[PDB]
Amino acid sequence: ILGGREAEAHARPYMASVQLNGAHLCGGVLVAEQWVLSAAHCLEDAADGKVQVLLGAHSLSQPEPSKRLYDVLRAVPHPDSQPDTIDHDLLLLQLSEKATLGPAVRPLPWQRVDRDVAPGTLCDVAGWGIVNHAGRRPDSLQHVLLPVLDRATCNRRTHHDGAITERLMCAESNRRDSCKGDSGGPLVCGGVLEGVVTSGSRVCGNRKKPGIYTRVASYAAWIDSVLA
Ligand SMILES: NC(=O)c1cc2cc(OCc3cccc(C(=O)O)c3)ccc2[nH]1
Repeated sequence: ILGGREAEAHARPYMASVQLNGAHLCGGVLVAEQWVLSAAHCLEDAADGKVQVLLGAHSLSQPEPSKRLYDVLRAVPHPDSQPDTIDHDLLLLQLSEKATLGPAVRPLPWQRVDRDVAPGTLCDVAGWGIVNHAGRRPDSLQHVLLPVLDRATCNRRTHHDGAITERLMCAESNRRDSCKGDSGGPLVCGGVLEGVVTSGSRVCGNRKKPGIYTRVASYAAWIDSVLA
């Protein structure tokens, strides 16, 4: 997260760290007792490498009573995801067992009605992604409040030049933004998950290149299908 602040420890009990070989790789969001939603490009070239999900965390390195590392039974990328596109960039991770729920570990309600979030709505994005251009990685969860940007402005030639489909949404990226390592994490509006940070390479904190998030409401039937 660029231009954000350290999050209040355990105030976002749905926040997951998707890990590869014991290091943070991507964000994720607990959407059911046994399921974490993240981004499909996080899984790219990770074959053989061990994927785990850390729940109940604030610090990535320090012991916390609520922290628990879960192994992954199944990793299910969206079938239409492709390495060279930002489309259908979702991944469902089935934990090895149902997560132990409590005040620091709880699934987040997610949007099932396929209607756009209104432009200007203030949404929250959290993650352990880089915090500066040098690539500094924070030990503790960071977050930033970002206003939703209307799709037509986001699609302008100077911005994302038509790449923003009805299945995607944008948020302002003026000095405050998601970045590398935040991919897969949640965009929460009014206490409901609305988007998942995309995982394609993009500049961070440049107002001319808004943040891109996959609209979960646009994938409600796929999420249901995988869990069933
Ligand atoms: N969600 C975002 O805003 C955002 C994602 C993102 C990803 C970025 O490169 C991640 C990457 C991809 C492939 C290989 C490596 C490697 O390890 O060599 C690293 C850079 C800026 C970024 N911004």
